[PDB]
Amino acid sequence: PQETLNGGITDMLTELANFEKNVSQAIHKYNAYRKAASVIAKYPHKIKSGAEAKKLPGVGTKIAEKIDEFLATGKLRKLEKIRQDDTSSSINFLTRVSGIGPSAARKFVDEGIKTLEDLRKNEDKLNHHQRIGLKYFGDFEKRIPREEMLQMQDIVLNEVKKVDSEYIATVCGSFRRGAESSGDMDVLLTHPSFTSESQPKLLHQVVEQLQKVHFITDTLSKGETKFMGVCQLPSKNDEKEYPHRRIDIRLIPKDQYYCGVLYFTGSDIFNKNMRAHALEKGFTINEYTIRPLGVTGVAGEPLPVDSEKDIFDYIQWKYREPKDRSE
DNA sequence: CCGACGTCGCATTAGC
DNA sequence: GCTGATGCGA
DNA sequence: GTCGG
Ligand code: NA
Ligand code: NA
Repeated sequence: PQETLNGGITDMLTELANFEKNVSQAIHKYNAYRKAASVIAKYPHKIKSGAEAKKLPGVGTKIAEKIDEFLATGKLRKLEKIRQDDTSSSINFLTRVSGIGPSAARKFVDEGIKTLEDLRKNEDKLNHHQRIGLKYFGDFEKRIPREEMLQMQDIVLNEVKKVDSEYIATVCGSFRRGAESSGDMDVLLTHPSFTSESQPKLLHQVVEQLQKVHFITDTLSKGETKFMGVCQLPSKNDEKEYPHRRIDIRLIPKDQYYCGVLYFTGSDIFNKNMRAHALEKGFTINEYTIRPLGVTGVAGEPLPVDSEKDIFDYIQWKYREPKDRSE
C-alpha cells in the first residue's frame, strides 16, 4: 500500500517504538509498537478512526487512542514532547551507533556525551565494537544494492572454496529471497568434517583468507562459530570507494546446516507461518533442528536433514523458492 | 489479573 | 585466576 | 502495549 495511506500513523508508531527500546528500556513495548506499525502498514485502506485500527491484531486500546489523537490533530503530544527532550533524543540518537545500546547510551548522556562529536572526543570510553560503529556510522546506515551483494558473494564463495573446496557457503537473508537491496551480508558456512557429534579453526581459516585479500577490514567479534565484522568491495580504478559493509559469518554443524539456512533466509513472517504448520503435523522446528512430537509432547531426537526440501517434506509441504517466502 | 513476548554467541564485566 | 550476569546484536 | 490463559 502507498505510504500516503497510513504513513503518518506508522511513522508515529515506529518513533514510539524506538523511544521505548532506547530510552525506556522496554523491549516488549518496542516490539508491540513495531507489530502494530507492521500490520497497519499492510492495511490497504486509509484508516478513519482508532476503532477501525483496533480491529487489527496487535493494535489495542492505547494505540487506538493515539490514532484518534493523531487523526484529529496531526500530531501526538507525548511524541512532540519527547522529541524535544534533550536527554531522551540524545539517548535515542546515540543508539544508532553499532555497539551502543540503551544502557551505554544512557551512561554517555549521563556524563555529558551526547553527539557523534562527543564520542569522537572520548574514544577511550568506547569499547572496540563501539569505535568501529562510530568509525562507520554513515556507511552502516546505507543500504546495499543487489549488484554489490552479488559482487560480495562472488568474493566470499571464491575465497571460501580456495581455502578448502569441501566447504559449503550460503549467503542468506533477504538477499537469498531475491531482494533488490540488503542491510548487511549473512553468510552460513559448514564443512563435512564438522557435525553435532564431532577442527575449531574451520571458521578462523575462512576469516583469515578474507582478511588476506583485504575483503574483511575490521572485526566486531569472533569466536569458534560466529564472526561479526566489516567488509569492503575493492575500488574500481579512479572511481569512488565503496562504503564499508556489515558481514556476519557463522559456522554450523553439517547436520544442522539446512535448518540454519532455512531460518536465516526468512522472512520472519514466513518462518512463523512455517513454524505453525508445523507443530500441527507433530513437528517442532527451530534454527537448529526439526524434531517429532511426541504423543505427550516429548520431543524425540532431531530428524536427519540433508536439504531445505527435506524439512518441507517432513511437514508435507511442497518446497517453496526463497523468492516465494515473504510469508 | 498477570505472564509471555526468541534465543544465544561473544565481549565486557561483577563477584568470588 | 575463574564463573556467572549482563549488554548487544541479529 | 497487546494478547490470552
Ligand atoms: Na486489535
Ligand atoms: Na546501537
